[PDB]
Amino acid sequence: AVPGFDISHYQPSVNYAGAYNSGARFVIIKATEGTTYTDPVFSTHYTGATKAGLIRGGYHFARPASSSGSAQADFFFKNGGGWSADGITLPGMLDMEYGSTSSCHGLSQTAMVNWISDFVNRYKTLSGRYPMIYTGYYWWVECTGNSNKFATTCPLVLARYSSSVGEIPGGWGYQTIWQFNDKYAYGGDSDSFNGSLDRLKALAKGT
Repeated sequence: AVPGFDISHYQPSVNYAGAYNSGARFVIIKATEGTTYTDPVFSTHYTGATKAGLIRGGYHFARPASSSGSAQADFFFKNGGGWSADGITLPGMLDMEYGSTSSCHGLSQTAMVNWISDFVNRYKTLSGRYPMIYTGYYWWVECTGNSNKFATTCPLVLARYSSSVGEIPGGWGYQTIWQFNDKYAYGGDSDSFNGSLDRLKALAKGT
């Protein structure tokens, strides 16, 4: 496994080099939310991560009631979700979260799958590759009907704050990344990539 973490403007200051020296090899950084919000610390975190030798990518906090998935993929891509095969860039991550007022943001399971499809496919044409999908197990089960539509295309980032990853939703074989606590020492959440640093480098390169 390879250690990493994820951060946002909730961590205004991060010791990127200390994280690397402690064993972190990647970081996932909030870029955008909905149609209108850019995380003000994105560029600070992305620059610091780069110079410290962390592999890094951005994430988009989905707000499916606010706009189409296509519109949010365009916004993400333009504001930190870009990807190239430079060797140090993760595919962008689509962050599916419980809603402000209801778990599934007022969408039916089929509407939610359609909304994610539009995000995922728009991101693919813009970047060249499918995004990662972040979810918890019960969120995916209730909000998508435990959809398997993305299981062969989008790497799974599975959140479960336990000693074990637990059941894998959606017909994915396995999670690519496990978010296993919300208490990373340098700030933000703790992540673990499933496999070795060479396998992680291959994920970033898109080989």
